[PDB]
Amino acid sequence: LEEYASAEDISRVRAELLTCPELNTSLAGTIIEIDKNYAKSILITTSEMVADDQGLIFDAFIFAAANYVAQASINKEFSVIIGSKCFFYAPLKLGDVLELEAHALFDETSKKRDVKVVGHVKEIKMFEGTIQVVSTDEHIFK
Amino acid sequence: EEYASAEDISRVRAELLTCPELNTSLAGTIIEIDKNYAKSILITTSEMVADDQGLIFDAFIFAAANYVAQASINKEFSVIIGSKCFFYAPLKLGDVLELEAHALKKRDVKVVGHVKEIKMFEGTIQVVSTDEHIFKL
Repeated sequence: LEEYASAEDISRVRAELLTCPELNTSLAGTIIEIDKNYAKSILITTSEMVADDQGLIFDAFIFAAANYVAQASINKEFSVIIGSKCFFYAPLKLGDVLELEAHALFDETSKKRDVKVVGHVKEIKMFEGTIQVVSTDEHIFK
Repeated sequence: EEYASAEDISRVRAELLTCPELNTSLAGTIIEIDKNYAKSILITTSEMVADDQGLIFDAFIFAAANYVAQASINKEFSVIIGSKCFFYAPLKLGDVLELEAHALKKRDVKVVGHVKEIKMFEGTIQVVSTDEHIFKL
């Protein structure tokens, strides 16, 4: 249900995204826009993320989406997250689509970056968090 | 599954109230519970990789921590409302994470994760429970 971004927008990011190339976008969402220090994503909730038989969505999936769009806002090939501070104002319901925006605090020196992430369902702010992303010039395991 | 026997109080599912429907293959499996306490294991799988080098997306560690935190309270209707996490090192495909959670309606839960002897994750998660499903307020 991408009535939230054009097919163009979406293939345009794919061609630009260096981070998490292999991530399962069905669980963490899809990146829908990116720019310097900035990224926008959407998470469509699915029955694979429920906590119960009432449609309640396990909160970690919201975090996963935030984790993904935070890294997309920096867009480095080799990065990880090292810390986070999140608020979950209300849980998602199966059928909801979450809209995330991420803004990286300006810093063209350090490899350690703070990213502010915010999540909405329609007009309601559901989630707010800061995520610390660090990057390296080579892959971490090497 | 050598971290806990098939029955070996792995028949914790008999006692488990929280997250009855959660995908255990993505959030791990609870292997021990008690008042204000829970222990779980996360076996990393190809389904959680961020790249083709075996790097594990960090949120799956959070998912595990999220689950075990809630299992430490073990209420039928609960949700998490806030967290503060540190990820000291990323996991690699093939590692198994061992998590332990200690609870200090709103509760703060200390979660710690190890791979072998090395502490990889630490975090505080706030769990809130209700007499009724949140969706009914």
